[PDB]
Amino acid sequence: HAQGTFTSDLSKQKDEQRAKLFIEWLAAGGPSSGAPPPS
Ligand SMILES: *C(=O)CC[C@H](NC(=O)CC[C@H](NC(=O)CCCCCCCCCCCCCCC)C(=O)O)C(=O)O
Repeated sequence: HAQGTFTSDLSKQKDEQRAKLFIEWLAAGGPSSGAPPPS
């Protein structure tokens, strides 16, 4: 539905930011960094 397009895009926008924070956390060390992951 119209929502299907938007909710999926809006989550893609957010999911992307969430994933990018996870990548920046992996770059920081991942479990090695010491900081919990963005979760
Ligand atoms: C971005 O585009 C918008 C996305 C947004 N969706 C969410 O925020 C979904 C979050 C939701 N989690 C929570 O809201 C946190 C609370 C979860 C509570 C779970 C309760 C489970 C048991 C309930 C039993 C009820 C029994 C009957 C009572 C009469 C999630 O993870 O989905 C949006 O706006 O859609």
